[PDB]
Amino acid sequence: LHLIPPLNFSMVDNGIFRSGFPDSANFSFLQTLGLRSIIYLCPEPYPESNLQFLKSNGIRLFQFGIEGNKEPFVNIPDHKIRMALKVLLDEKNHPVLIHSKRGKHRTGCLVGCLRKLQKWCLTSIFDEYQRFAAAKARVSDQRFMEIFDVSSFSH
Ligand SMILES: O=[P-]([O-])[O-]
Repeated sequence: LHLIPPLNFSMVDNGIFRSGFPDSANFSFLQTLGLRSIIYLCPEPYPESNLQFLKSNGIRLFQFGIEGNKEPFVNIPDHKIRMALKVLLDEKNHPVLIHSKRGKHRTGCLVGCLRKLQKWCLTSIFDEYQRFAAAKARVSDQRFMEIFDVSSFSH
């Protein structure tokens, strides 16, 4: 028993995964997914370890750096989530891993906005968000999803 999925790893949909920050102990597991892309939601530069992994596996890195904030001073930037959604919705980029640091807040908001585009009721989106965020669930993340306007992605 030798494969180690990254922190808070899950399959979201066909070709879409979510996690926290992968380390070298997770690389043999991530190889089994045949990733084409990573959507990385933190502003910090990617470590050399991770860069060598992407190069060796032909994985494209999309970075939309969202600053970590604490409640009640959270300000999730709409523009970054929408740039990440544009990448996520293009099947040419699949399989894709979405990750942040913990895979709960930034990752949770992006997945919740995908669920809204997939026409899930808000209570079902919030339930999935809360399952990953657990004791760190933020009302501000769920409020962001509540008011997210799908109009410009509806097509
Ligand atoms: O690192 P994250 O849970 O936004």
